[PDB]
Amino acid sequence: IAQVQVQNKLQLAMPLLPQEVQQQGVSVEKSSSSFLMVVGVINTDGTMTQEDISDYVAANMKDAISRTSGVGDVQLFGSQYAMRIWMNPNELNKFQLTPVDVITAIKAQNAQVAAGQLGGTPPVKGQQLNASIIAQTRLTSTEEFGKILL
Amino acid sequence: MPNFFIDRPIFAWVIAIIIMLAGGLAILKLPVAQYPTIAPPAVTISASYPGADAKTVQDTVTQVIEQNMNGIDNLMYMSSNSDSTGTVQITLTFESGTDADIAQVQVQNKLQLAMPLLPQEVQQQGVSVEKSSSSFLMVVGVINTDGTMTQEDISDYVAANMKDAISRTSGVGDVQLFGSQYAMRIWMNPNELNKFQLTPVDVITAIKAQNAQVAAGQLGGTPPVKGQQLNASIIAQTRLTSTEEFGKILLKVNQDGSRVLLRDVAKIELGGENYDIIAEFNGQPASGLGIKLATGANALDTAAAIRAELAKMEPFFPSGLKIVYPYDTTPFVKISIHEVVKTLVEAIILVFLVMYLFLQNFRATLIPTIAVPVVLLGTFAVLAAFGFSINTLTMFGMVLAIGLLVDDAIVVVENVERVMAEEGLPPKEATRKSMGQIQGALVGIAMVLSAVFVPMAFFGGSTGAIYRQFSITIVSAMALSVLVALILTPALCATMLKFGWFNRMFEKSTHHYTDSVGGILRSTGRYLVLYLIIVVGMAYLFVRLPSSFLPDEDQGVFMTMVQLPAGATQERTQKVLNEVTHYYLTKEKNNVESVFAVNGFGFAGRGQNTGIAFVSLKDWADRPGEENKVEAITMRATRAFSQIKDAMVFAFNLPAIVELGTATGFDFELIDQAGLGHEKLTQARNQLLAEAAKHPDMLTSVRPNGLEDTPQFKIDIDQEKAQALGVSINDINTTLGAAWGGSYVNDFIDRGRVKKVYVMSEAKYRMLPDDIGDWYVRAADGQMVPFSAFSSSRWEYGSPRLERYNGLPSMEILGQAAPGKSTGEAMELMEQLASKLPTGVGYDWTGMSYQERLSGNQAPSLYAISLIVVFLCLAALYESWSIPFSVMLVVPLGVIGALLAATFRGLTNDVYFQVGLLTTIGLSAKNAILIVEFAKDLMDKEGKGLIEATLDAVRMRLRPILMTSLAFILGVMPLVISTGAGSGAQNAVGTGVMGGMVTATVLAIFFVPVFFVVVRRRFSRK
Amino acid sequence: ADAKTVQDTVTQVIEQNMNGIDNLMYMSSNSDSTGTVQITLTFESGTDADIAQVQVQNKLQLAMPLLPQEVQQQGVSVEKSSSSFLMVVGVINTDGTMTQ
Amino acid sequence: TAAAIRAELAKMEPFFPSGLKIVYPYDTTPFVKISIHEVVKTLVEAIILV
Amino acid sequence: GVGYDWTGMSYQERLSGNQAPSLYAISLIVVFLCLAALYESWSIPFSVML
Repeated sequence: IAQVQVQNKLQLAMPLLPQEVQQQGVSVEKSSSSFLMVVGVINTDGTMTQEDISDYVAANMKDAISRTSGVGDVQLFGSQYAMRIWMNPNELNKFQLTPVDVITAIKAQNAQVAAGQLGGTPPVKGQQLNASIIAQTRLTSTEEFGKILL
Repeated sequence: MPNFFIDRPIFAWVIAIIIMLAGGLAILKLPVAQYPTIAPPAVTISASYPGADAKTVQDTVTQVIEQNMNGIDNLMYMSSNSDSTGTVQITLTFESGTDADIAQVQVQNKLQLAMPLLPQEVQQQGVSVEKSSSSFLMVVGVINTDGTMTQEDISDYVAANMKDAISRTSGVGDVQLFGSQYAMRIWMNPNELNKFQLTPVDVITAIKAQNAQVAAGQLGGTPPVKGQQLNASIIAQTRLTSTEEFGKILLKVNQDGSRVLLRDVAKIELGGENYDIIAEFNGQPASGLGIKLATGANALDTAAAIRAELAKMEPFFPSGLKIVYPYDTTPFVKISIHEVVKTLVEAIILVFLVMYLFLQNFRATLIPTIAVPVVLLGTFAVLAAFGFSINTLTMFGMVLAIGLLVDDAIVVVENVERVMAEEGLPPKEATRKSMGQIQGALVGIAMVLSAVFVPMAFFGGSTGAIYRQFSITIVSAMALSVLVALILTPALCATMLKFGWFNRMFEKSTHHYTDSVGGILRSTGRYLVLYLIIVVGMAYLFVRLPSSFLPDEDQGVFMTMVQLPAGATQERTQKVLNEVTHYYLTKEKNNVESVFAVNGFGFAGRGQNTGIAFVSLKDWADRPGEENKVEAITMRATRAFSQIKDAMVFAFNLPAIVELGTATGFDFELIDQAGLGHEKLTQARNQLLAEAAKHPDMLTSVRPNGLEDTPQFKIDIDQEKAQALGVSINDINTTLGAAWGGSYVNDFIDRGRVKKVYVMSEAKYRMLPDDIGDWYVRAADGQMVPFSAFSSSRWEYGSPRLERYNGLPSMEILGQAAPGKSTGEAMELMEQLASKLPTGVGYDWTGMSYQERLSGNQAPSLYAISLIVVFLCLAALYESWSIPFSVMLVVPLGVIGALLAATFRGLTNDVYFQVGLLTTIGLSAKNAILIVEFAKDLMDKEGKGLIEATLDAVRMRLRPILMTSLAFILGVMPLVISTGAGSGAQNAVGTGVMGGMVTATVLAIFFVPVFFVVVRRRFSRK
Repeated sequence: ADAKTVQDTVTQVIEQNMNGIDNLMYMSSNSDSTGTVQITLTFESGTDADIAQVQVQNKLQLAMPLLPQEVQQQGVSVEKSSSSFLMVVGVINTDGTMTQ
Repeated sequence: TAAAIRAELAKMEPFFPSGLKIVYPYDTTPFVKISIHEVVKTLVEAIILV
Repeated sequence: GVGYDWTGMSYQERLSGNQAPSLYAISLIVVFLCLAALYESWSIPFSVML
């Protein structure tokens, strides 16, 4: 219940926190402050990095334990991956370009759009043939982000 | 206690009175519903992204809402659908006992905080978190009978006058609706609108200004100055309330004062929100309203109560609109509760008619009739004392126990006339002496029967709950009996006691029979060798008999399963529903009440593709033939339908507990577990599937419970091209969406209700790919560009339904046992088959085959502990690690016969038969308690002989057995075993008992005396 | 929002969902000319106010999305309400060094 | 709980990459097990000393 | 068309009153039964009750 009440009140503020903060994900937990245990993940093969494991572990093992009943909190000792657009300000300048530009770019070239379908839900006369119209797809590799048209 | 109670008498009654009062008083505080709450509790999150498609909905909504379901307590597993109508559904099934009222909070609260990461368009529609529990108290259906209202209009009336009316009605725990609510439709046209150089954006972002509503201020109000006379509230802009006000929307004006109204590019009019589910009731426009229970309410009370509120409002409907009931889970409960309560009334007369035909009174036989209805009314209070409800399960939980309730009554009042006759005292003084032979052995059948019952009520979950439903009812009745037979029946029959031809006509058969025992006991271990051949039969009778949950039953309705091929259309499916409608009406007009046909719903998925036919029948009365019932009509229809083209049309009868673990089948989940793709995961599944049909000796019907990949049309906006032209990705993407997907603009107030406004291209200019070019967007400079300038278009293979088990893309494949083998075997092969699949693919077990796993083999382990409590309990009743071993060997004598309903009918090993299998081991041991008690009573007290007592025990016993056994094999005889309708379990409840209660007696009489001697002569040595 | 265009547009929508909730005894709301809604659900004596609060928030949620944007991005609080103040600690300042 | 984390991970292991081990740096569970299994070990052996 | 109902204090008050001639009833019935019980007579209550 306490968790509930904390959260009803939080929820009233929610509309006031900067978009940037919501965007992250305001969390609300009911846990002990003590670590109950620490789960270590190594690479013997030397076949991966740390940079690689933080990510493996996150995309692959963190959600499970996170949803395990009784685990009121999980800390990841590291981080998951993200697409990283490590800007350079010279270049950005060379070609008359702010970071603003890069974002507004990354925004429209990296999207998922709903484009209805063919046998239109409320149809005509009488038609066979019905399939989804599929438009833009979110890029999925350093490779395509790289090809963004600036 | 009874001897220092026989006297009190007056007292008792009181007690009685009370018990009987409290019991009756509870019969009122009691809930009634077909079945009681037995599915693990679970919450579905549902969401919509208008005109989406799987991949989108899945990568844009579902994975979000999952990487968030965390910090929530008691999650068993979570499942997820992301189809291609733009709908996500996520269900989290919870641990068995978790309060569901707080499971839902925690979910929907950890959701509340993922929201901001959801697409602006989903956050509108609103994501829903309710309790998944499709146990439906009934589904009305408002139809109009004179083509004057449509699907959508009828929807509107229902949503505007009756929905709330019902929603606030004495019980109704949830009121869901079978249609829309009359959303404001505005159906653009590229042409009507290219001739102006307008996109849908100009339409969109211009409904938002015209149909808004802004704040203003008060006059005096907030801090004024001086003295002021007036304060009032300023009313600014406020929302349009008609299709006319929407027609007049200045979308633009060219140089000459041009009247470019919304009217002119589009087309306004009231219509549905959604438009791709078609409800029809016997060929007519339908739009019903489904309703759930209440939690602690009455299925009959509110059932009746709903019809009242409908009755009240029926003078209001204009153009003749009937209010039909193609599903009510009430007449089924009622003439199943009117039955059962008959079994009581009757099995009572059975103990009047027997008893009389044995003692021949009208004072002693009346005691039992007055004694039992007291034990019953009274258990109804202990039920209600544990929350329990009167329900199909708890109901039979007593009927299956009337045998044990009666036999206590008879046994007491019998052993008084086998004292006050056999050289005996008056009334009072006889009962007093008899409550010394039974006294101990009753408060000893009690503990014994507390075992072989309680160790039930302790099983897994989903099913384990159904069991408890019996246990608590029985063990409640059973123990409430012993209690009532130590206090009331002694003090009753000691204050009321002193057909014809009989007597000696029996008294020469007690002598004939007892000489089958003694005089034939010369060899001794003569018959024990036959008994090993009854055990060694039973142990073969088990393994053969098939397993089951709950005898599938005729309930008032059943369903047809239309399923058109890949790209098929709602229209194309209607015809296929039209045939079904016809066949069911025209060619079965004397069983079929109505077919409620809904196209757009279905089994494995939703879609323009499939539908489902809900068919309700005539009153089982008017369905007289045995083939006029359901198992037969489906027999027909099912096959009667495999005479249609591409349109797999099935038809099956619902399982008894509608919202529960169906087949004895398995539920298998193939999960991902590396960056393996859809495509990869498919190949993997397609292997397993293939590799599984190779073993029909072990699995039959391995199958995907999911849609297969279908084709799709990939519009593909060339960026550079658009950059070069004056046209922005934003205006592009909308316009495709807008036209084709439809979009939800703002709201407006039709008739004092808030109702949505949708905006979307007319059906004409949005059907075939060749239309894609129809549409233009205005670039930077102000010139319409056709999509072909900045698109390509290139047919490809997608997936209309994407699946996920516990946060990883799954693929649910469900298959059946095997004609011969056991579910546990099917599962276990299915696992070896899983085990040789391309690395990075895993399997998990869900649904039924999830409980089946966790719990599973337990029945032969809990009873391992009943038996140990029974022996340990029993031994103390006597005084030996030996004498009780004589009472237990009775067990099989009930099994066999009961187990011999593999023959005397064609049936299966199920919940019912098993509870019956307990009531039968119940009388059987309780008889062996009394017999072995006498053989120890007069052998201990009157000093009697090694085998003198054994003769004189069964001597004084043979009739008490015979009295009750005949009451029962006739009390269990009626519609119970050989029934018409509203039945099924009826046959199951009894057939177990009936024969098997035969062998429990007509075989335990020659046998248990033998049992008392095969111990003692072995225990004590020489 | 002005009462008629307040209630019915928000009040209805919430009110409309407040069905199911165990031991509901009597609901009663009122729109406002300021645009302010107060639905009150008072449950049977006995009744676990905390578990009562919880359902009144488990239903309210199904109403939420159907509510205006401004109404949403603002309030909507469900709280274990009473009616009568117990106390009124007032506060004045001696020596007109302070104001209303 | 730590039964179930250790149980979850279990069903997770089969599908890792090449040289990926779960190691156990820190954990309060075992002591608490070893702890009571010593107080109860005493419970026995001291009935052995009666 | 216009109906009514009590609320707050009223609804509580009303309820109190309607209950009473269902309260006195049971209470009596309980006493009566309690005498017959541990005073042995199906007749002395009949007379105490008077």
